[PDB]
Amino acid sequence: HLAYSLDATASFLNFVSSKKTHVLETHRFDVLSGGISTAGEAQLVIDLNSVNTGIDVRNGRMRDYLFETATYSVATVTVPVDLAAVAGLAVGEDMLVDVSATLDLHGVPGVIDTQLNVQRLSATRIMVQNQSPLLIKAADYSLEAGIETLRNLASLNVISTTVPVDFVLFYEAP
Ligand SMILES: CC(C)=CCC/C(C)=C/CC/C(C)=C/CC/C(C)=C/CC/C(C)=C/CC/C(C)=C/CC/C(C)=C/CC/C(C)=C/COP(=O)(O)OP(=O)(O)O
Repeated sequence: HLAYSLDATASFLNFVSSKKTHVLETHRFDVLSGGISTAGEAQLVIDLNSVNTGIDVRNGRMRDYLFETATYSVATVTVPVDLAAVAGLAVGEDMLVDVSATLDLHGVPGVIDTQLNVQRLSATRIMVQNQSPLLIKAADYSLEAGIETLRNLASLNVISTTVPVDFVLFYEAP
């Protein structure tokens, strides 16, 4: 039973790599799914096969050697939500929510303690986004070896193991 469903088309989630001397590139996942149950569990499922770095060979290397998508096709975030506090938002009103979100990525579940911005857009639609810049450390999900494979394949000197993540999620009630 769902209180909300993710609007997958309108929603997005991006991450930024840095290589060499602070050479930044923003990548995205083209396919997201999710919803919020009537029991107050929000989920975001990130299709790791939908990684889009703008370069097909690189996408393949990220699927095969970083995320290892034959084993790990999706990353799943789960967050307890107060549905009454969401219901209580007036149209156009926001609130800050301090969450302990569980991220299941690359076989290593971890908790992300962060703050989300939740804004009501209409009687049925809400927008959820990271309130501040959100950094993921590859080592927290056993992803450093994959980064080293990508580095060595590219003949690069350095690839940063810290990755900023940004998202804007739209959820819609029945
Ligand atoms: C109402 C309410 C509150 C609802 C809640 C809604 C909800 C569920 C919200 C979500 C909450 C939260 C906190 C979600 C968490 C989101 C996160 C953090 C998801 C994880 C995203 C993710 C999988 C990110 C990737 C992580 C990592 C570490 C990736 C590593 C990337 C990396 C460094 C890649 C290297 C790429 C490079 C540079 C390759 C070199 O090749 P190339 O560039 O071709 O070389 P050359 O220079 O030769 O050209």
